[PDB]
Amino acid sequence: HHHMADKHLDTALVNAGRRKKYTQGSVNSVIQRASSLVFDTVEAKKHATRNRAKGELFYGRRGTLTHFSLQEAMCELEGGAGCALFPCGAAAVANTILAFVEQGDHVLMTNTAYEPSQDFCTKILAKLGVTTGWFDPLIGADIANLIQPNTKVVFLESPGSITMEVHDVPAIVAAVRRVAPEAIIMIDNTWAAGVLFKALDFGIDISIQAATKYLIGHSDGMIGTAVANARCWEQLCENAYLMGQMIDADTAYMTSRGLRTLGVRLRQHHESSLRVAEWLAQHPQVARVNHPALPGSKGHEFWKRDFSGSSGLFSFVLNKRLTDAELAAYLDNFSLFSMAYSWGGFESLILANQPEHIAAIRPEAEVDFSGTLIRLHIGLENVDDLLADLAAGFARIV
Amino acid sequence: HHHMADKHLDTALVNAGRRKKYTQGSVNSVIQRASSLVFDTVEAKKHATRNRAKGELFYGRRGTLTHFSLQEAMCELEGGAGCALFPCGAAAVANTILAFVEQGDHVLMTNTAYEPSQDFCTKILAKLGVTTGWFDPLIGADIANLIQPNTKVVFLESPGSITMEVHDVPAIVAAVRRVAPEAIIMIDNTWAAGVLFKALDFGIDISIQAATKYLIGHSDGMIGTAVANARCWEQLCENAYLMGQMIDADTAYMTSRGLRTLGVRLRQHHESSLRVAEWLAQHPQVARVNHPALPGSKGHEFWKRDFSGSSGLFSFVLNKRLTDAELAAYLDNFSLFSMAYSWGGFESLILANQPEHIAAIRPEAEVDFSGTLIRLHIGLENVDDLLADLAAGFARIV
Amino acid sequence: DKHLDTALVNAGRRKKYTQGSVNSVIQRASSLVFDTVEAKKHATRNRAKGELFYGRRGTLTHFSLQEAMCELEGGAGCALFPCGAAAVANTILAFVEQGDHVLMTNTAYEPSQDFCTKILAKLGVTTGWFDPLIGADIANLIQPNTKVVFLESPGSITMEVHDVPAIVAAVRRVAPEAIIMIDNTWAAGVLFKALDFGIDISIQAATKYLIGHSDGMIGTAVANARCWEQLCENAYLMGQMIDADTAYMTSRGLRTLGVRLRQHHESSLRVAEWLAQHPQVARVNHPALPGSKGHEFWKRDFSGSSGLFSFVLNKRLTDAELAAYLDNFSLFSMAYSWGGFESLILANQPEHIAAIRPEAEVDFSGTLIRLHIGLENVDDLLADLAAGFARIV
Amino acid sequence: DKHLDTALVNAGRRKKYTQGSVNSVIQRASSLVFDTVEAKKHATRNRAKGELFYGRRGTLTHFSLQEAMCELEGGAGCALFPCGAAAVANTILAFVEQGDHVLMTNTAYEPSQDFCTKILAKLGVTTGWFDPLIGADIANLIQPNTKVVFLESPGSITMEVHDVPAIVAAVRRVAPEAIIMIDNTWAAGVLFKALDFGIDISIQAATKYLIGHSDGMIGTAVANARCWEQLCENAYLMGQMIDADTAYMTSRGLRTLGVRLRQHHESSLRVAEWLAQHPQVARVNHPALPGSKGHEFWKRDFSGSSGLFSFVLNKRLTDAELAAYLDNFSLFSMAYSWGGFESLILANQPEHIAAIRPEAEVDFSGTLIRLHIGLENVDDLLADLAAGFARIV
Ligand SMILES: *Cc1c(COP(=O)(O)O)cnc(C)c1O
Ligand SMILES: *Cc1c(COP(=O)(O)O)cnc(C)c1O
Ligand SMILES: *Cc1c(COP(=O)(O)O)cnc(C)c1O
Ligand SMILES: *Cc1c(COP(=O)(O)O)cnc(C)c1O
Ligand SMILES: [Cl-]
Ligand SMILES: [Cl-]
Ligand SMILES: [Cl-]
Ligand SMILES: [Cl-]
Ligand SMILES: [Cl-]
Ligand SMILES: [Cl-]
Ligand SMILES: [Cl-]
Ligand SMILES: [Cl-]
Ligand SMILES: [Mg+2]
Ligand SMILES: [Mg+2]
Ligand SMILES: [Mg+2]
Ligand SMILES: [Mg+2]
Repeated sequence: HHHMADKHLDTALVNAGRRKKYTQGSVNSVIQRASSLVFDTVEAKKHATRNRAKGELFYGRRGTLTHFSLQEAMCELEGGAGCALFPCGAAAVANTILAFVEQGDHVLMTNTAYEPSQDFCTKILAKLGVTTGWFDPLIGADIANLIQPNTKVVFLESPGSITMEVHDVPAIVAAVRRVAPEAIIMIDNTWAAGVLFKALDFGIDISIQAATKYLIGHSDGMIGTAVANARCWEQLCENAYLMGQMIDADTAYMTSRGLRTLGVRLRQHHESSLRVAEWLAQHPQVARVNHPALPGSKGHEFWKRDFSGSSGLFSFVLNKRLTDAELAAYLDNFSLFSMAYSWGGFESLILANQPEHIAAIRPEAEVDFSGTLIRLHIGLENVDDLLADLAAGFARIV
Repeated sequence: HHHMADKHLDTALVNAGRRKKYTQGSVNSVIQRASSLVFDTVEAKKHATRNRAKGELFYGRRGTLTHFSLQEAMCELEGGAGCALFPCGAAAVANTILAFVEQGDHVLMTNTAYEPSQDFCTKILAKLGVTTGWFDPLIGADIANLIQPNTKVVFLESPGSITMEVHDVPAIVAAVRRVAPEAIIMIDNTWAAGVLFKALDFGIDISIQAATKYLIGHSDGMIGTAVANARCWEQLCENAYLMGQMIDADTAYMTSRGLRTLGVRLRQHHESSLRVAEWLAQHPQVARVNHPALPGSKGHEFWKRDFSGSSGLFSFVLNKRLTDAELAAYLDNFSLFSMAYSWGGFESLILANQPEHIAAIRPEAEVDFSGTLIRLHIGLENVDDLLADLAAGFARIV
Repeated sequence: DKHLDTALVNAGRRKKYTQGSVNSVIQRASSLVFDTVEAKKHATRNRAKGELFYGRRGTLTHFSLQEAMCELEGGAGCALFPCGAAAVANTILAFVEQGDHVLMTNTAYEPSQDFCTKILAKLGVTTGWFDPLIGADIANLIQPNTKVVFLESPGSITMEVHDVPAIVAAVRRVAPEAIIMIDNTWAAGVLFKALDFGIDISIQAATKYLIGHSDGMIGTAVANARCWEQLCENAYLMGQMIDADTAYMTSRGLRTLGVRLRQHHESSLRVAEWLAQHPQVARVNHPALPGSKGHEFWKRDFSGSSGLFSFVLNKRLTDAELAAYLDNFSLFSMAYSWGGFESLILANQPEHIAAIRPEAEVDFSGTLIRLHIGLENVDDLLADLAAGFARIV
Repeated sequence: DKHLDTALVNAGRRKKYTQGSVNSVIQRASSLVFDTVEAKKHATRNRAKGELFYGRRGTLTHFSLQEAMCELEGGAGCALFPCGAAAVANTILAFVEQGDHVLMTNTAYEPSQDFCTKILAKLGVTTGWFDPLIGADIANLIQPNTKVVFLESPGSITMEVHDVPAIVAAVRRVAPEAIIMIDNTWAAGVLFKALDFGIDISIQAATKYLIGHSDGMIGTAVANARCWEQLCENAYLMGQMIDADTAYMTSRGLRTLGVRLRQHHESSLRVAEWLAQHPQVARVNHPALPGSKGHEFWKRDFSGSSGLFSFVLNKRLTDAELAAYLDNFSLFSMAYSWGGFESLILANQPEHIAAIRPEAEVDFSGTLIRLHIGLENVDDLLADLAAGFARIV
């Protein structure tokens, strides 16, 4: 809930979810693959039915021991009453929002939300009678003026996608609660991996992650999670279940397994990405660095107050708009950074966007820069090698 | 499309989807686990973007080589233009219907639809402005009188869940097309495993399966599929994608692998379940047998005309309503049949329902029986042992 | 057994291992955690008796497979290995010492021979060979230092079926303490009940029919009570184990082994009968085909056939003819291994067979074609074979 | 190397194996399909050189791991095994024949000793032992038939660090053709660059730090150019391989090996320093701790430490005291193995150590506690240890 992580977080990451009933003697939970779950007697079936959302084996779509172990781990780490599981982050966002809306409702979403989240609202929700309005990520307490009589969901994403703006969550939450005390406040907390920003301790109701990113941590598994408080858990659980949302047991196991190294990984991503950001900030070919941990970045003071650390994803703006030829010369010839979507793994990644491309995914807003934007994921490689790779890139476009 | 399977179906099941680009030298496709997919150059990224729904590697949520292989296999076997993948059958049903509706639309669903499919309509669609009407499975050509000006989707399930009624699909499709030529006709084709009833050859637009059942075939993996014709594919693909629907690469691999034994498995399930059904039909403690392949069962003549075989799931009605004590004595003491939900695996399963329980999931209808209903899945055990197990059960309740 | 299909579906599936699912859980582990010193003492005492102790001894997943294999093949224990070749090499090694002698059928799988001639020989263990139809005359080849008699029925590639009752009885008359072993992969351990015939250890490349899908490798060795502890402890000293996931997939393969084998039998016998009438075929080696070597023993001693067999062409094909033949099949694929759902094809020149037939000569001079008959439509497979014949006629 | 972290992230990741993903594909196979006779001939010629041929030689997934291991440990080839004990047993077996002699450190992992005394001995291969600090004096133990010198640094349990340069130089003076091998598991193959010191083969239980999560078992042996072909072919004749999925998980473990090891080093040295000041501790065996046996060689020859070490209590605990101590830890768990994210604890009575110290005597009489220091908060681990001390004070 503040700038210092729990003195026990690393111990919690190692131990979360690892109860004997799930591990059965191994260090990690067993992998129980199942659709059918067998009842020995009618009485056992009746008991399982009553407890089918409470961790008694009932049916594979409700979960096996492997899912229960992960759910317990996520609830412990994010401080929630329940954790719903999904095939990926985009499914978690879409189905968590859908669980709390109906015809006539209004959603208020940050204009820096991940593009698939925006597209779910404009292309799916709208045709189902749910409207979406937008807010600047630094709106703070002034979000109160945007809350409508039918506003049901306020959707935060801090830091923002691509441009990395950090919300003032305490100011936003206080303003929402003044006007609409029972609104459902949700956050896409993927960048913090759910642990660098303790969303539920700030009065957010549901913390959603693309567990694909830092929880899996190796670029090889896709999964979404949504951890809800006690007020919102049953509605989330049952409405996600009605949409058939689940993850396979093996990916659940790999997510639990990813948690165990999340501390050592995040500490490296923080150290390395802050070093790269500080270097870029001094570079003559860089106009702006968007890194939550870097002084001067948008919302940095809220990151410093409200987060316990940084991950490895950030962006910067070049001192000019690259031509198509320069973009190819720059991006095609990196040695260590690879061009790909996603982030959160062990490898460093790079992508580029022109300002007007970002403006097109900033609803009701324009961008305040004119140079080409570069988004970096800083992996686990030696930082001096990453710096040399970036320096060679600068020399190709100077 | 008729009573004789393709003389090449077993060869197709062995070979479907197994192209060198996916197998890379092994018999089976490779398992490619990925969120990030790497582009060597800007030009490669642009090409992948253009082809991101056409089998070029782009992003893990669109698929890896493993998904592409399964999609090709399903399109070949079910005769479709594309195959969308989902975390389970219930997600396939919910998201395929959702892909084709918006506020003000009407869905017309068989009253024997799988209960989660009904619950999606009444508990999710209704609050989003989409209404649902119901029809008796033997309505045939008279469904024309139920089509409303706003009817957009007609949802079939043949045989029906639990009670096993077989639709007259040719009569239903012809009537729908007379009134509403551009309606979206969908079927839950899980019982036929997509191959015993060639839905798209009958003018159905989308064939949905709980691939969990016979395609996986071993009770240990959950996955949904939806194979669409060319008219409906792009809308299904893009709207499922906006809801984040996908399956993990490993389950995709296991589904492809399940296809390879689907022929030998189904032939055994057919032989054994028909033998058990014929025996039950002669039994003094049995009032009715609901097996599509058994003469006298509801819609049997449509099964014989339109299907190329049977799977192993069916039900029967006892000569009396069991008391709770009798239900326990019966179900708790089977040696080979196990009590569990799901079906389609190698093991035989048993469940029971009282008539009023079934009536509660027959919208706008009553049931026409008063005895306890028993649903059997006939697995791969020796049929004479299964018969002995059923006979011992009868002796416990006589 | 009128109950084999029921046994295949249920073998190894006990609540201790399944924990509510149909299949065993997959327990991945090196470390296995003891709650207390008392618990560790109990696990130590029972570390080879199915109590969790250490990943190399097994997890719940391995125990479930071991129980399944012991039930199906009628043994006291089942050792697990990374592949069939490891099972053969380490099972033999477990029972020999310097100065011992091994008697092995000359139709044994080539890697099994190479283990004997290239590993055992440098460790002071000699190997002699016998014709697969030797029957009771094997007693004349038994030496005072012969410790192991190694059978393989049907034989590799050429498919000769031993007279196991005659061999066993002769061995027991002369060297009752000998360890009799069989590579029982072709029968999947279930079409020939090796331990019921007085064989001590039944070894399989579970890679083949038990896995059943060409996508996993694993060896098994099921031993009677007399030989189990020596097999288990010596294999363990060599570090032999299989991973938990492959153990799970082997248990899972058992569940369809009946339906698969019945189709392999039906389809392969049809193909063999057709080949046996074909003008371009010189000989068919199928145990289930009347006239094949040892067929009378197959009919008496086996409960069915699998899908692997071979035939001899009318000529020793040149490289050019072999390419025209093999390169252009549509359904049969060129690969090693067998036992899966796909049909496969492999050629062996008769001279290369002679080279893996120690102290024997082959009685054929044409190219030998080994077929694995998979789950494709049999008429399509026959058409593929016919098109191949037309490319070489 | 100032580039080790970059190498760990990138090793083995070539487009041929990754096919567009970040990690290698998982190719599960026994059968590998040849399109043509020409293709099969090329695969046969190159069946040990990274062309797809047969599942036992490897698939793309194995090849990627093999390239990663060869890059990281600087070798010509890497053989893969079902576990570390199989790697040790089969790597030694690959280079000995009847009449040969093995010289092994008396601090070797107990299964490695048992392989020598219970397997090799019955095959005509003898084994002698040496103290881990023998240094150049090992030349006096080398016999005309000594074929293998087997090192393990730090030693198992007691953590003594060899003077590898002195041992190697002495061996090369007297028996230049000898095969020098090391079990390099504690260093994860990367904190001690064995092949750069003139050792021929670096063996690991990749189960430990390479997998890194206590959930998979695998052995590796990386050989120089002189020894690779003999290791590769003899291991293959014993059927030694690992499954493709475990190979994938080992490659995947490499990616976090740097961040993991740095934390294991930092945390374990802090714990060791605290124990070294503690009134209830008699001795601390941590290579990175000044005063530990061979520490000067660790400081000179290693680039860091992992998280496994041990200490000796002031007394030989009774069963009752040992239960009060071990049963009630909250974070350290009782288990065998190590190298994962969890902290583990294991006790050894000094007499049981003497029994696995051939031709030596232990110089301590208290109970030895071996700790694996995992990724938990170090202050929590210290508190857990302190509570344990209070239960036995
Ligand atoms: C990547 C991303 C997602 C989407 O998750 P997927 O697993 O790729 O579907 C959701 N939220 C944020 C912030 C993301 O960066
Ligand atoms: C089982 C069932 C489903 C649901 O599939 P899941 O994989 O269990 O989510 C859908 N349709 C039918 C006909 C079913 O029987
Ligand atoms: C295939 C084969 C083996 C070896 O099996 P692998 O797992 O491939 O090493 C052993 N015995 C027989 C009869 C075989 O055909
Ligand atoms: C653990 C151990 C081994 C054996 O590894 P396994 O994979 O468990 O068989 C080998 N060497 C050392 C040093 C070990 O600690
Ligand atoms: Cl409100
Ligand atoms: Cl992205
Ligand atoms: Cl219309
Ligand atoms: Cl069900
Ligand atoms: Cl072969
Ligand atoms: Cl060939
Ligand atoms: Cl250990
Ligand atoms: Cl202990
Ligand atoms: Mg805009
Ligand atoms: Mg009703
Ligand atoms: Mg010969
Ligand atoms: Mg001693």
